[PDB]
Amino acid sequence: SLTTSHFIPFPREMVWDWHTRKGAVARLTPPFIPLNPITQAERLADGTTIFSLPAGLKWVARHDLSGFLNGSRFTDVCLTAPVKALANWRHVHNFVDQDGGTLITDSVSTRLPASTLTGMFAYRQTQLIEDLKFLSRTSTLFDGSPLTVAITGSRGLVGRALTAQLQTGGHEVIQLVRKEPKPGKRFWDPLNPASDLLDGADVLVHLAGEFNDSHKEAIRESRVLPTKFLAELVAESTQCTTMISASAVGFYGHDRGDEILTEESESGDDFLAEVCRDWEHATAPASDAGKRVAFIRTGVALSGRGGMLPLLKTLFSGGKFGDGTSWFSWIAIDDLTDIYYRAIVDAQISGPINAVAPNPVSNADMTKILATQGAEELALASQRTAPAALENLSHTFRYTDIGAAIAHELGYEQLADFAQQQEIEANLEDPEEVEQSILSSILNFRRKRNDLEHHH
Repeated sequence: SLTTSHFIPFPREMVWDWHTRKGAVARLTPPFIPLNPITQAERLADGTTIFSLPAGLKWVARHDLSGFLNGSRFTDVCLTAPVKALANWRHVHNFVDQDGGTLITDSVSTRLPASTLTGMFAYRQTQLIEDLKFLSRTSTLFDGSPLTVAITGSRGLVGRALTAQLQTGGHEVIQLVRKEPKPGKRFWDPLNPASDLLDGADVLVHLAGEFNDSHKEAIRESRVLPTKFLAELVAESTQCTTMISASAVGFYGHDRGDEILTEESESGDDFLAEVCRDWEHATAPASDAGKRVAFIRTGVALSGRGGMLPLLKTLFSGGKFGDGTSWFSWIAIDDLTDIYYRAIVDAQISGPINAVAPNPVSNADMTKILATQGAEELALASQRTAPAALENLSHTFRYTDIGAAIAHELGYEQLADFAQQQEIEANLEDPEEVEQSILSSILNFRRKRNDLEHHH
């Protein structure tokens, strides 16, 4: 079906290690395919992983012992066919040393045409490399010892991605959940949190939550009071050093025209701004007790699997809103979790942080780009936000341009092997055949690299 290789500029021991951790499967699952891992296979050698599919269906993936070599290879297999496309699936993941880094070869046996798998693999490759680079940059910011991080909203869009990232980084997550707690998780009653809710945690990340003054009480009860009660627990804890609390660019108001909004800019003048001021001020007990507090004023998070992006993408099955001059304050979901992750470990981060890409765009421009349930009214907001505080810290963003963020999230990226990509833009394999395909793919990579070396 498809064999293709990509180089990762990190030691094979580190790269392999990353794949063995909780969260790794979630990180590499493409957001633009309605598949989501609901369980964690203990080990790469054997053991099964359950994926949710649409319409209550499920995919049961299994690691194949016969396709395992410690530190070099693991293999995913499916024996049952929830859908024809996802059946008779055999995915070999091969890792070799390559100039001090790692050369990964993926070989999937399946009747799906290679053209069907290009997007999936481009995502797996970019996501892996960006994740490892992020961890590497971040290692410069702290001692690198694992932390324990309590998280609310750990099941939501951002929380689930952040949780998986922390776990692949070797940190421990204590999920504070509002219902159906699993072992090792803790029940969180927002209006009456347990005295011992934060025990064992070094950091609290408060993400829980999803504009007329008619909503005031409802918001006070869901956002403001729970935030305060958590802040008090942070205050009371000797081990909890830090509260990273979700906020929103809505702090600046829904509409500031062409004014460039920085963490220095005043709060807005509408009810949205008031809600956000109160939401942030509810953390006061934590900072009063001398703990580190930051407010992650988030733009609109762009994700292939939820939130506004898929809704927008659909509204082109619409058109520019009014002037088209409304400023769309956006951030790629991976950049948002990077910012949370950094805030957790980097003591330089405190106070308000604009978690937005460096480049906000006009409604008119967003409209063009999307061609080349609340979504329809996004253009009613206009927030020309700048991530000034992050830029001042020399933060690296994965996606500075919205076109590049969208390509990543909706699956329009190219295979690392550009030539192969180009060729595909023009049958199952048995084990013996698979070995040959893999060896050949490795040889191809090396022949090209050697040629490149000679050309300088």
